[PDB]
Amino acid sequence: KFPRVKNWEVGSITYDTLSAQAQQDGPCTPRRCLGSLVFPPEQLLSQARDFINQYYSSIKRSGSQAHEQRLQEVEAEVAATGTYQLRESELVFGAKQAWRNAPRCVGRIQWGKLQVFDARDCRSAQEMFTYICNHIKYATNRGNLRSAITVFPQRCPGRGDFRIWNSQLVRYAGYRQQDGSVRGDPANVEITELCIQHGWTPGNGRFDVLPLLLQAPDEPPELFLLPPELVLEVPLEHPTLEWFAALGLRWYALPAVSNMLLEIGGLEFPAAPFSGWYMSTEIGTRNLCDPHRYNILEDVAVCMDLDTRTTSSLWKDKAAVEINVAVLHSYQLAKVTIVDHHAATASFMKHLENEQKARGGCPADWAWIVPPISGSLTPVFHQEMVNYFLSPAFRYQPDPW
Amino acid sequence: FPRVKNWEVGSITYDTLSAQAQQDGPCTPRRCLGSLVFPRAPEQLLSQARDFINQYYSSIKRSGSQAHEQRLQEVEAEVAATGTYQLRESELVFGAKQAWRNAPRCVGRIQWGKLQVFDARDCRSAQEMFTYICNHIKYATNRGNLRSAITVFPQRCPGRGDFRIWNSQLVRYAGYRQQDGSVRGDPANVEITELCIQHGWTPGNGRFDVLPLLLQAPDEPPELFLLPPELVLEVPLEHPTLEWFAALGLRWYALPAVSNMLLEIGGLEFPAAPFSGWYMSTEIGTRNLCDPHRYNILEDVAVCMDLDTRTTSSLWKDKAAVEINVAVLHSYQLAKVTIVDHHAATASFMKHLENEQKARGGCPADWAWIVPPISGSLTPVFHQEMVNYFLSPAFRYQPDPW
Ligand code: HEM
Ligand code: HEM
Ligand SMILES: Cc1cc(N)nc(CCc2cc(CCN)cc(F)c2F)c1
Ligand SMILES: Cc1cc(N)nc(CCc2cc(CCN)cc(F)c2F)c1
Ligand SMILES: C[C@H](O)[C@H](O)[C@H]1CNc2nc(N)[nH]c(=O)c2N1
Ligand SMILES: C[C@H](O)[C@H](O)[C@H]1CNc2nc(N)[nH]c(=O)c2N1
Ligand SMILES: [Cl-]
Ligand SMILES: [Cl-]
Ligand SMILES: [Gd]
Ligand SMILES: [Gd]
Ligand SMILES: [Zn+2]
Repeated sequence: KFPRVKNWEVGSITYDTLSAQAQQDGPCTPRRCLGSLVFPPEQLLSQARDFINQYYSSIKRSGSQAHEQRLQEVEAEVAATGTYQLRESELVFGAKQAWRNAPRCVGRIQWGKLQVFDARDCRSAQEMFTYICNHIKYATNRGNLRSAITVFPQRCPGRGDFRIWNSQLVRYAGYRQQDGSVRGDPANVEITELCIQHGWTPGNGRFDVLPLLLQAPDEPPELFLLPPELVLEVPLEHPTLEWFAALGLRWYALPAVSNMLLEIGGLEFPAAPFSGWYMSTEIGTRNLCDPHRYNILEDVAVCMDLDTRTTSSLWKDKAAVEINVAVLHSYQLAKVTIVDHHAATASFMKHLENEQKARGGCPADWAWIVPPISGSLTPVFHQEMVNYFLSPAFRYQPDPW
Repeated sequence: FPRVKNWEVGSITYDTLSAQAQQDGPCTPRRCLGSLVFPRAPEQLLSQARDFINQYYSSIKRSGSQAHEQRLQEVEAEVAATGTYQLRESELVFGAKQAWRNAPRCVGRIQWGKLQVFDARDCRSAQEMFTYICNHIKYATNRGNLRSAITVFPQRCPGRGDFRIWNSQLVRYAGYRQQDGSVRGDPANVEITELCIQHGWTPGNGRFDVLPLLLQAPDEPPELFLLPPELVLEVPLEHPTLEWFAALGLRWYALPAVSNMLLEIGGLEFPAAPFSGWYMSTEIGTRNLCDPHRYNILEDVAVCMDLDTRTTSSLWKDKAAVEINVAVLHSYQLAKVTIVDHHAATASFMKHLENEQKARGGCPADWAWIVPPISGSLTPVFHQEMVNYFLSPAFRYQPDPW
């Protein structure tokens, strides 16, 4: 009843004992597997107990002293208020642990080096904006990116909620026309039309950095223009394909997810923007080449004079590899931290070994860990993985409308 | 009723067919084991049989008809009398085709209805088994115009051993454990190679030595059978523009013919039912040739291409891999051997999914096996969510009979 997990490259076997702790249930049954699907009062005490018990085992402080103490304060805090506040070190530990537990994240070898800004004493979107702006400039750090999460006030009943309406802190606009097709990023068409609805002058171009829509409790969202010198971007060029620069492609330096809901010890923070640095395939494969994204694949292939007339020339494969090469090269020349999918997945294999010794396994979503190009050329492809929900966690949440 | 989105188009369907998944796999609400390579009594034989006959009679527009209950009645009487029952031939052809239709890890299922079923259930020995097999290889190879085929050897039955083909495929390359602990040839085939040797095969010492067949008649030791070289159509590998690539000496064979899986139809088990189609180029170019635990040529090709193999950010692995795949497609087209690239194959599979959504209300699909091992998000199946489940009839894995 402890899943046997095999690696088919080496032949090594481990058992995932950690899967036994799975709190929230995922989408699969003995009947059918939905692993490939993207989006599958005082029990607050039970989650808060366990998280505090985690915290203290993590500091070699199980069964002693402040463990028992802090158990009481949360007991009394919830008893009196129907909720509780996290000790600063726990909000930090919960942030680091939710990252550690993100099955779909391949960069979790870095989970232990995360900078937590505590924005829990926030009030008004004007405040978030400078909280977000500090994060952005801290995380960006002139291109030497540093993992950062800003945690805005936890949710409480009767009162509203802090939300960033954008999926990320940096998003490119997407506009329809007298023919429907999108100039710019089609993934952001909707938040782009929202930003315009809330009175933003639309740009003309394919890489217009959207403005932020920030939402203090029970107040309508407020447009915020991001300081352009705060938004570090990388114009894309290719080392040997001199014409690639002429395609005018750019991406931003900072992958900063601003629509997910941090959950620690039963507390839900609907606004907790976390950021790290990009793996190159995210930009060069998914963002630029997905058919419903910038969809530049055939354009690059035209410019490389590839045989787009037959699938078997592998023109798609060839052009995609060069786009990724241009992403990597451009980011490295701009001295912006980026990691290629080979380095990233090799570090994740190291992570799995760490976690096997540390916690006896690791929740990992195979479909999202394996890169979107050259999958079987990365060692994670040949690694069986167990996917399950551990707490604390980053969770998906409804669009705040 | 699982809702299933296509992220490239925005499509949404609900897989009503998953509710019919009888046998059960490895996942729970607690944890997903989707990525596991090997997930997994007269009355129960009766209900599998009953369901399959229901299926067969559905397919012939005769559900609930006279002949339907007669067959139901017949099967129960025969399970009562013999403990088992015999498929009619039209049922066997249907069950072989459904088994393919139901195989969740087959991206080539658009072709599931075009399948040549050879009825070898009268097979009597290993020697007759070999002859049926040679004719399978001959028919399917078809001088490089490959045709999908399956040969069904006698079903498992009380009193007698199983027919087994010990080889995992009809065409395998020898893998010799070396002097210095390495492998010469295909490392995936060390075990079967060792077995062949033990059973009297005089080994070679090349990298592409075609294996003899170990063929097991019931209650018999396996028997060694060499394949006539002229029956085994191979493809020397060259690259359309890298001319040094032909000097690698690389080959692959034309016919992918899986021979160690069990065919299950209405509760009956055929532990020997080899089946064959044609390759997708990634199976050869990416997996067979570049897997570190296989031929592992990626670095030697990238070195020959003068790629910068000292840094991973140069994407030398991706680049060498793509030209190995190019080489495979070119070489098979040049040799006039049927081959489908992963873009064509995944696009035809998208049509399979649509046909299957109209026909049955969904399609069992193992996303991690359907999505090709290079250029995954470049193919449409990447952005298609899928519901993986087990339908019968089915091809199942089975333990190696040694
Ligand atoms: C520092 C380097 C990091 C790298 C290279 C990295 C890489 C990735 C990649 C490639 C994904 C794929 C999921 C997708 O494409 O949507 C992912 C998912 C994810 N990562 Fe990481 N990440 C990093 C840092 C972080 C940090 C700091 C956090 C949180 C504290 C985090 C939390 C997550 C979460 C929640 C997901 C799932 C998001 C989703 O499924 O949409 N990551 N990561
Ligand atoms: C005609 C062209 C065909 C194509 C292009 C094709 C393609 C594929 C591919 C690429 C895989 C994954 C293989 C792997 O990585 O292990 C696969 C799996 C499979 N195919 Fe098909 N196939 C074809 C014909 C057939 C036929 C005729 C049958 C049976 C009647 C069949 C049954 C299966 C089964 C059972 C699997 C899963 C077994 C396994 O791969 O572990 N296929 N197919
Ligand atoms: C911190 C971080 C670093 C990184 N390198 N990458 C990510 C994932 C970014 C992301 C992308 C998409 C696009 C569709 N997958 C959806 C998300 F929800 C999401 F968080 C997050
Ligand atoms: C009929 C058929 C056609 C085709 N084009 N391909 C196959 C798959 C061959 C195969 C390969 C491997 C290697 C590891 N995946 C394991 C299997 F179980 C298997 F059946 C079968
Ligand atoms: C349907 C399929 O599961 C979906 O497209 C997933 C697959 N794997 C992924 N992996 C990453 N990293 N990002 C994604 O958006 C997806 N999409
Ligand atoms: C461990 C992992 O499941 C394993 O490497 C799988 C992944 N997906 C695959 N998909 C296909 N088509 N063929 C394979 O051999 C594999 N191998
Ligand atoms: Cl992104
Ligand atoms: Cl193969
Ligand atoms: Gd030109
Ligand atoms: Gd040349
Ligand atoms: Zn599952």
